[PDB]
Amino acid sequence: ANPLYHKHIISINDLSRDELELVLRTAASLKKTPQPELLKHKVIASCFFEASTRTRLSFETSIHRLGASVVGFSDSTLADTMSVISTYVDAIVMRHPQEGASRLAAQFSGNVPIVNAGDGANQHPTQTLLDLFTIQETQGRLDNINIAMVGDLKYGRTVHSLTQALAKFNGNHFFFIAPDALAMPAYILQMLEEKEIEYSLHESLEEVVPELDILYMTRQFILRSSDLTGARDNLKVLHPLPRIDEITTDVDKTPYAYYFQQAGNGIFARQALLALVLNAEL
Amino acid sequence: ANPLYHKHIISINDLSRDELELVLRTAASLKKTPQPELLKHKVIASCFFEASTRTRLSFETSIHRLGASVVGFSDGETLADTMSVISTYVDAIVMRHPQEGASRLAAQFSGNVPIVNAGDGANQHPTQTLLDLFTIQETQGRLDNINIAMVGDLKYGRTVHSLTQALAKFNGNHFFFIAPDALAMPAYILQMLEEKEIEYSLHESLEEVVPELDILYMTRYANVKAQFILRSSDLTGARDNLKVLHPLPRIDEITTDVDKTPYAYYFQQAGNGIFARQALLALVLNAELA
Amino acid sequence: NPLYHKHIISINDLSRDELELVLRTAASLKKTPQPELLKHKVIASCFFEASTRTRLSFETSIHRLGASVVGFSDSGETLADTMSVISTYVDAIVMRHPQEGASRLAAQFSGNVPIVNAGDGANPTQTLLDLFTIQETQGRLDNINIAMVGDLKYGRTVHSLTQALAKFNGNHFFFIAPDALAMPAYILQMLEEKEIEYSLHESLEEVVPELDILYMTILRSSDLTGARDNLKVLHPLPRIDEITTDVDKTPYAYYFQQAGNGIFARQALLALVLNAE
Repeated sequence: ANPLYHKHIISINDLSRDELELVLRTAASLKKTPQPELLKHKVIASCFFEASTRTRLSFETSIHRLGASVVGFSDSTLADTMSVISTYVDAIVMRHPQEGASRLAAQFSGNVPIVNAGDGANQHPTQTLLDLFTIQETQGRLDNINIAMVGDLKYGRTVHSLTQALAKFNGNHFFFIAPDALAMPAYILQMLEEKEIEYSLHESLEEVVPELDILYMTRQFILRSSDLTGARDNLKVLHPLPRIDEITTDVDKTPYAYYFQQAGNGIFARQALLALVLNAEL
Repeated sequence: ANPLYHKHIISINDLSRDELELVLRTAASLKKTPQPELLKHKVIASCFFEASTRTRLSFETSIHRLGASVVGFSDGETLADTMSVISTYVDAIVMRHPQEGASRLAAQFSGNVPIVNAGDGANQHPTQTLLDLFTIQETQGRLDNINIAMVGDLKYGRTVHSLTQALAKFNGNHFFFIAPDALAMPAYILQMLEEKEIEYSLHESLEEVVPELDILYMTRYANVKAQFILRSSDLTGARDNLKVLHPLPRIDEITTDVDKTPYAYYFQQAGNGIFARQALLALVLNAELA
Repeated sequence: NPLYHKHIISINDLSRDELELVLRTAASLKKTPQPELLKHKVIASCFFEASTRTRLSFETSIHRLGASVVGFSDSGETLADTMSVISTYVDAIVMRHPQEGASRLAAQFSGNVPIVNAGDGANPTQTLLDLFTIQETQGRLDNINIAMVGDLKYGRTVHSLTQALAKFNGNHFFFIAPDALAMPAYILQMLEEKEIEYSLHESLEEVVPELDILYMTILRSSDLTGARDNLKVLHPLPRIDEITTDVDKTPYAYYFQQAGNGIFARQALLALVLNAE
């Protein structure tokens, strides 16, 4: 069996480097050549105790694209609830407001795997996976990358996980651009230091745009098209979404915008995971 | 190569008479011979930004009847941005929004992922008009030479206006407008009818014209309800072919005793939404349709 | 088949023969699934009142037969007009509504589209799941010794299951409930008229050795010390304190399997309603 078979996917950290690369190869394959019947006859529950239209739609589309059916709730004793649901369905995609809830479901779901679509505000494994997949797709690699992370690096959910994931690769250089009150926390700088991974701090984008392979904008530090003069041809601008004012609309039609394509990649990342946890061979 | 392939469907007034007849011929064909695998392997987003259960269920049913999957929501970020993301996911988008205009939204997207307007901020609801048209055509055999009355609020319901505009692309139609003064069909509609030399007349009551009607279209205050409600007694002296239509819901405009008459066709009309909406989805997503 | 295009308003309206057909069908679908039986069918799931467990079970059942689902999970136009419209869209309607008699009202306006009642007002298809489970495990629905424990007064679950089992032969009911929560006199009257044996008790041990089935609605594993080998403990759920978690460990534990059996019992109902054979 592939190593993820009937494995609960709760945290991105619970995947080894080998496991990430597997998911990513699988996602690339599915994007290139769809398998509309891979999960035929499977029924997957979409349990969004917490509403999250964007993530739910992505997961449901992923499930349908693999030929499986979806039953669920789009908004709201868990132990027993999951002990019952798990008697009906082949997998459970869960989103819940309290961190630890997905793991709890997992303690009771038996051989039915739980795929976490978000557990509290920080743990979002498929967001990290789609971020990684997008960097891989656009740059051809996850090593030797110049990546900037801009905005709120203190309460930025997706950005801590992303940094930790990329830190497992070789030769990356992180450029952290944030207000002092919202700097990337110390424990993250600490691990980068201990892994001998290069990072640098800058007051703004202007000065480092020429160096970047990826500009990751978090939810003055607003990005506008004018700021992208001198960019590398391979530069991609990412944002986990939604954006409000941090990326002006004029960026959208430059060759560097890739936030919508990045969201679109969520389908492949999520299909790959569903495929791997439900099919022993692949 | 069909003219609606990879085209957004936003306002019914954007379709020519030829395009309207294509949609209707396609709807009639799907009513007679379903094609449950036509959109096999397609995923269609059902994006309802306000609850609109009847219209949403009709669209989702239509999608399934063609063999496609449905993803959606049945009830901040710009709408453009929401659709930019969803457009990367799905093959087509059904969109209902109580505030935003479907026209502005659609102008920003190519029709490679067609957007079908299920009702927007400007009150454009093209598939309501299509199903009304299909219902007149299938019960009367034609969309020309129809005597049609529109009764109730003719000022503020856009769907009665769009139906009038669409019917005015055909010949020999006679419109009977029955409304209180405060709710008169607008002058912008009457001027168009005169320009085209389309006959219309105003009446204070339904009872004056029932005998000559082919279609009685009832629209969706104490005085107004009081004297414009339709009862089965009102239908004595009617043509055999008369059909009573209503976009729904009817609360008080049509008494339940009309439901058993041979003329009641508002539920069948609603059922015709399935074929009109299937036809549209079929046409925007398939170049060739045989 | 006798349930073809019939409305299923009440499991209690079904005869012994019809119950047995639903149960044979259920057993057949559990053993050998028919994932395309209802291919190209569209079924409405109209949950006016939310009931997540029941709705998910019905929707899963629908997808397991290859049919599509449209509907709503919760939610002035008459119910009559709403159903007059929905019945023009779909092939069958599963509905749950807070008004007593809603599904029967709906059935008056749905033409030839069958209505399956998932619960009107004071509510249940739970009785089918219960029957199927007893049959599956006990190999029969006749000569069964069954104990119902808890609140027998307001427990419409036990009422409908008692009514259902009373359609079978030689069943023996052991009613265990607080004095004030007694199985109502009108139910006992029905058993007495049918010459169906029942007995009243104050406690659950002391009867365990005689049971084929123990139906809960205060148990512990210690209580089933001298249980019969074929015994099964059942509970419709959602449980709270009635059954302890150490009973989940026991080998007579069958409430989750019972719950999982909803899929087959509900698929069976829908298959029979929508297919001649």
